[PDB]
Amino acid sequence: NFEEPADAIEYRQAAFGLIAYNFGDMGAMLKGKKPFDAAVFSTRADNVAALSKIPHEGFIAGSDKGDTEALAKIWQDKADFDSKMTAFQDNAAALAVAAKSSDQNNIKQAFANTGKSCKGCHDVYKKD
Amino acid sequence: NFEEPADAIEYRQAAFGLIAYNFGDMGAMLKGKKPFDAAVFSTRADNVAALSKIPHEGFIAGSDKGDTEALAKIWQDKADFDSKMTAFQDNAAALAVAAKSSDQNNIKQAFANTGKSCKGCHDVYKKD
Ligand code: HEC
Ligand code: HEC
Repeated sequence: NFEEPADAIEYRQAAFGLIAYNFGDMGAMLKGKKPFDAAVFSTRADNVAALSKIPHEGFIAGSDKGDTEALAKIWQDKADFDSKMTAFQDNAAALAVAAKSSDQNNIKQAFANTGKSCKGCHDVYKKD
Repeated sequence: NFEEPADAIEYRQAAFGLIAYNFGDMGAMLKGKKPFDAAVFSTRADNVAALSKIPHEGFIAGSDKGDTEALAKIWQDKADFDSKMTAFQDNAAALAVAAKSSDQNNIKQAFANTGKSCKGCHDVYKKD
């Protein structure tokens, strides 16, 4: 669906920026930079779960040229990248579910598992 | 949560782009420009309904200044802006519901209802 590679790059970048902003606000609440607010937290978790469904589509074959932080490795090992992306989506969905209840230990664990998705994928598939 | 006002503008622009990509795909399928897949159409409608809740947060005071197509009018008439935005969130949700059926007439009308809200807002609050 992308007319040029730049548009696929822009799409996936835009989605991850949105993900980072919303995910970071949950982080702030759990790290103690701001008080935990259950209502805002659940909006952020819902946002991350919905946004997680977006960027995969932008990783079109060979779009490692130009203004992208995606590595060529993505398309060398695309099944592994896809496995990570699916796990991330599933993690984000579990965080959204956890945010609908009061149990803080369950939220905190769900958040950690989702955060590990980010780091694990970036380590292998994103420029430093 | 924006570190600088440019960030708020980039956030809302990024969201609108994602909305446009998904809504545009849906309209291509309704207008004969690419093959129709009801499952894809539905999940795009769910993307739009989730995304529709994202850009409002970026419309912070003073962010008519910067690299933006938002008009100063937004902040004079923010009640009206917010009424249009919530109505958009509502109509995007309604399109997502319609997309769970095979009632093509109802889907076409839901899609038009959502399109009208894009235009209605842009006509008042976005630069030409
Ligand atoms: C692979 C399965 C990934 C997962 C899971 C997550 N990210 Fe990521 N992200 C990935 C790549 C390959 C890229 C580069 C995209 C490009 O074309 O440049 C990114 C990029 C980001 C960015 C920067 C976006 C931008 O403005 O250019 C951010 C802020 C980011 N990613 C954050 C992020 C977070 C917080 C995640 C977990 C909640 C996360 N990503 C997961 C690959 C993958
Ligand atoms: C007001 C309540 C709006 C509704 C409803 C919709 N949009 Fe809009 N949009 C609006 C403004 C004020 C702006 C300018 C943002 C800025 O800071 O420049 C926009 C912008 C867009 C864009 C351009 C994004 C970019 O890359 O800069 C697109 C593609 C866009 N809007 C599309 C869009 C669609 C398809 C909508 C309905 C499904 C829709 N918007 C609704 C205000 C509002």
